Amino acid sequence: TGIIMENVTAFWEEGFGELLEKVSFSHLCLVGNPVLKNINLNIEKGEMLAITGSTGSGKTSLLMLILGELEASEGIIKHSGRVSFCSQFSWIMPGTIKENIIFGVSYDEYRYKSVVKACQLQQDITKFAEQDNTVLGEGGVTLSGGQRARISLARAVYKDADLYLLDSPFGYLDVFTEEQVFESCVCKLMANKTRILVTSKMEHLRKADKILILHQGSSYFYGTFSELQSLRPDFSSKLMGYDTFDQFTEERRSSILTETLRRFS
Ligand SMILES: Nc1ncnc2c1ncn2[C@@H]1O[C@H](COP(=O)(O)OP(=O)(O)NP(=O)(O)O)[C@@H](O)[C@H]1O
Ligand SMILES: [Mg+2]
Repeated sequence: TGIIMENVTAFWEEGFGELLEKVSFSHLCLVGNPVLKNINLNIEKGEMLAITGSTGSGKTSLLMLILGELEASEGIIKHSGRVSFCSQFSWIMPGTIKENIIFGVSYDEYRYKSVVKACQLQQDITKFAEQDNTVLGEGGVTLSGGQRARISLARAVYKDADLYLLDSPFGYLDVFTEEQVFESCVCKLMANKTRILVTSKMEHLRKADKILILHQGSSYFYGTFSELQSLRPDFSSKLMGYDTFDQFTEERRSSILTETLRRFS
């Protein structure tokens, strides 16, 4: 499916804050304040939307909007079909690595092996005596953050859906593995799946079909990467003006983005 939002505004409603947490709110609800205002986007079947912004700009909230956990108080949103969501929090259920990737869905060999390879999990499971039959306890607590995120990503990607929402999978230290995953999974394997990737890496905007930048629940820019360079030259020159920005930590990339957005409103 494709996805369209026309002039969407979404207000803080009671309970939304806890849901964001479970991944003062009552004041935000009493004062009737938007979490997202005048959002517009039009994404074709098979296209990739890259979403970035300052920290706390509404990136996750926009996903919740697509999931229907947040109501569109004004404006129009259209998409059809199953959506698959990979959250910032990487949840792990009791069971093997395989059982986690396949959770609640039926096993298919070609599909599984293909997902496992593209999410770069082979490098991980090969370190284990029982490979992907290795048993994890909930939280998969002795794994690395990147290992948990790749399992969590594989699970969401293995879901058969029309639209994939990937909230910040690529935020950890093993930064070269992340580059392979983005190339192999998001760009190749899912090349023809409609997908939305929340991200603080510039390569992802550069390879994206559409770009949405958020600041203060507002749309700072929407368009192509070419239009971002010409229509937002201050932002672009500053961020493309590092040599290896994407290999900074997620905290640094995010705070640079925040400062640059604060600067050039
Ligand atoms: N744990 C929290 N405590 C207080 N306010 C929160 C919390 N989580 C979310 N919010 C509110 O959520 C609004 C939008 O949050 P959110 O949609 O999670 O933005 P975000 O861009 O995904 N944040 P981040 O992933 O850290 O860069 C913020 O500006 C906050 O007002
Ligand atoms: Mg978020």
